[PDB]
Amino acid sequence: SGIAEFDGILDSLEHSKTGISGSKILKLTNLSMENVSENAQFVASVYKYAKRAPVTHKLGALYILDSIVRSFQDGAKKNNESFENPVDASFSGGWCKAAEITDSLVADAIQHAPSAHLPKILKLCDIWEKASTFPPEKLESLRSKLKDAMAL
Repeated sequence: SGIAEFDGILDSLEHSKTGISGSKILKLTNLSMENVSENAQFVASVYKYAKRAPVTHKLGALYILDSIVRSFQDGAKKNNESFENPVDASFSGGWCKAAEITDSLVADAIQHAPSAHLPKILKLCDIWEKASTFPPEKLESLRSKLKDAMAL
């Protein structure tokens, strides 16, 4: 459908108690896959939501990022598109842009999220490793930062 609907769902999630919604994650993912030429708008809207969201909501924003990045990656494989040489207006472009904001969103969640949410981000690294979503060097950096943040 569109970016206006996507931003409207993010607005509703911002006002929710937990920021975690399986139904909203699926709706947001469909809107981004139905509008791939506008992937810069959808990726930028997730970045803006994650950064402004309450501290309790950073994990839910990472679940949105997770679903969207893996869906662009699936689309790219289907269309024989490379992550190393992405088509900006197509699935590989979206996969590349979502990768570009991942470090910032994980770092922001490390700084603000309740400590209980931090092992849940380690679980995303495992999902990404299994799906080969991000290069191992990126995943090692994220894992190291999360392990450091979990204190002891």
